[PDB]
Amino acid sequence: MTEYKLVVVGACGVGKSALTIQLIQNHFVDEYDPTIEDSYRKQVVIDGETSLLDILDTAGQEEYSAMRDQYMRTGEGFLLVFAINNTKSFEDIHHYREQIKRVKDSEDVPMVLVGNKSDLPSRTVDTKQAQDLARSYGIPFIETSAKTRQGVDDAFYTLVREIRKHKEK
Ligand SMILES: *CCC(=O)N1CCN(c2ncnc3c(F)c(-c4c(O)cccc4F)c(Cl)cc23)CC1
Ligand SMILES: Nc1nc2c(ncn2[C@@H]2O[C@H](COP(=O)(O)OP(=O)(O)O)[C@@H](O)[C@H]2O)c(=O)[nH]1
Ligand SMILES: [Ca+2]
Ligand SMILES: [Ca+2]
Ligand SMILES: [Ca+2]
Ligand SMILES: [Ca+2]
Repeated sequence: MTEYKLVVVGACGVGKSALTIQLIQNHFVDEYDPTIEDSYRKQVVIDGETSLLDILDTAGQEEYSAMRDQYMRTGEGFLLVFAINNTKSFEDIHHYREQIKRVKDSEDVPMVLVGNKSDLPSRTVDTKQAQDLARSYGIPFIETSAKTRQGVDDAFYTLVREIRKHKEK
């Protein structure tokens, strides 16, 4: 009854593919081709309404392309993924947000900030610092583990709720 294009972004190694493959195939990948980009589909009921999700798992290279702009423009909501043990990945979030804003030609784009790898003890990004970032962006923040599945469905489903909220703006 409604289709949603979701796009998963963030630095290399943060767990984009792991999170996506957990959601879709219900297993954790220890190693997955670091540059392949593909889309996945899945149907989910969220708040009583059937959602047909088309999920783009981004990767590729550190480069601009008009082709990438074109697929990114199709996205209706974005997961901004960092790893909680990788401060550089957190620092990179700003860039991803900016580039989304660019291609969507909009400051108000449905997004969720995702702190992945929450199962690891060696955290270098505080929950508070993320929460404050997400506050400044006006978006939710969810901590996930693709390894244990903690928060995986929540991250994706919260993004759909964000998209729904926006489509009524
Ligand atoms: C390990 C491979 C990997 O996961 N990645 C490769 C580097 N990526 C990446 N690097 C820099 N900038 C990126 C970027 F700006 C976008 C982006 C564009 O170009 C337009 C609109 C919205 C965007 F997020 C993307 Cl998709 C990837 C970028 C990805 C991570
Ligand atoms: N411990 C832990 N490792 C993870 C988690 N998510 C991803 N990884 C690992 O981190 C590495 C990169 O994951 P991947 O999904 O390929 O990252 P991507 O480059 O963002 O697509 C892999 O070794 C994964 O097994 C997580 O939640 N916990
Ligand atoms: Ca990947
Ligand atoms: Ca404009
Ligand atoms: Ca601005
Ligand atoms: Ca908002």
